[PDB]
Amino acid sequence: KKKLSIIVFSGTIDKLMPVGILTSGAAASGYEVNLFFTFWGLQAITKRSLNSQQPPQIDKNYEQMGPIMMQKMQEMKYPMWHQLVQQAKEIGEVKVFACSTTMEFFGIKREDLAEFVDDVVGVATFLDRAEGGTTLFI
Amino acid sequence: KKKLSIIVFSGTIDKLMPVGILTSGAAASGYEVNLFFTFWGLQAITKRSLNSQQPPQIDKNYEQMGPIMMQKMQEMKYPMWHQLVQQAKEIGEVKVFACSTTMEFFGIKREDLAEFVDDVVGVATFLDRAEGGTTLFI
Amino acid sequence: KKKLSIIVFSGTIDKLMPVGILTSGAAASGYEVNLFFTFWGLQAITKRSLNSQQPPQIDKNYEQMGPIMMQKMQEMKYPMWHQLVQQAKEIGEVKVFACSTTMEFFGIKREDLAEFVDDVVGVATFLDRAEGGTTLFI
Ligand SMILES: [Cl-]
Repeated sequence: KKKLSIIVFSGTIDKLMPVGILTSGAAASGYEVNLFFTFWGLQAITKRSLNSQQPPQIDKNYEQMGPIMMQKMQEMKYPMWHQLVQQAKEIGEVKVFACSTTMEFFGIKREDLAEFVDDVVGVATFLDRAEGGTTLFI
Repeated sequence: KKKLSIIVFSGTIDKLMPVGILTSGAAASGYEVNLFFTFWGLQAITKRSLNSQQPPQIDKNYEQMGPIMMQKMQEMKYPMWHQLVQQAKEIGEVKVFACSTTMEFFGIKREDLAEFVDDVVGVATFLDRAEGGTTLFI
Repeated sequence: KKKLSIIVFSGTIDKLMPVGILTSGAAASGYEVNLFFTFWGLQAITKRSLNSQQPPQIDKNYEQMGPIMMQKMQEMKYPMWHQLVQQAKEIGEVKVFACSTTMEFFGIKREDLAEFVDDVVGVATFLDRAEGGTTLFI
């Protein structure tokens, strides 16, 4: 069985969209997908971040291009990255993991995380799950 | 035959150079190389971007170090990233793909893309092509 | 024979920490680990950069969150990324490589590199070592 594992390190919207798109497409294709949220990505899956009214953060390197993208996505009614992940779970085999080390660094507790997080694990556990499939660091 | 596949997400010069160097080095070593330009990387392979007279953009995180690099490369007459890719295509087995989803988000049409793009494809296509080789997200 | 290879392109502290954490965890789990420092990551392993008194650089995209992280790490007495890598070498099979191309671009000589660098090699040499294992670009 085909497998895709992604270490979701980044927390800007322009990087979270690819995560959602890859996850959704891979799940639809019948892949096993493993997501490992760490550092800024882990911050992005906290309930506080997900419910924030503040406008999503685009990478400062491409600020000038931000509105074009945001405007064209809302125009297409394109789902948000987290909705893509949750829908993928319903359609295929998708597991969402939170990095335990980052949680200590940012003082994040399990209860602070989105309901769709399946487990809190360390690095080695993710390496073992990623073994043999395609693996990306985003 | 060894294979390298790269998702070229970034569009800053400091990230596009590695793409060129990896492609060139791998192709010369006998690797099959697949490049998938998406988001900012897709912007970078539009004819408009390639022909722009505006100075390449370094990652804002390393601005202070930008000139040192730019100066030392023009001093060595080091080829531009896209020249390295095109030369790699002539030397080895290199395929350049453009992401169809990003093209919709940024209103880019096939005619707007550089001639060296072989095809416009979606995510699953690139997963399929990458399967079994080394795969990187840049 | 489980193996992890990482192309360490980035030079900000928030990206170097994951490199140390991945290396340390992988080595402790019995993985062979290969690190290839290139571009800004290569700069980060020069003796000058390692001995610098200047405060580590966080990604400008997450400046606001920098102090929280630094403060919580020094509070836990969390080792620095390079200490995690050197400790991993002592514990397991970890090899550190420097990118020969970027060394020309930045005018870095072998003597300028940290003693823990095992060899200076080109990109195809490192791809050959990475083949068959999990490979990441950070
Ligand atoms: Cl990667």
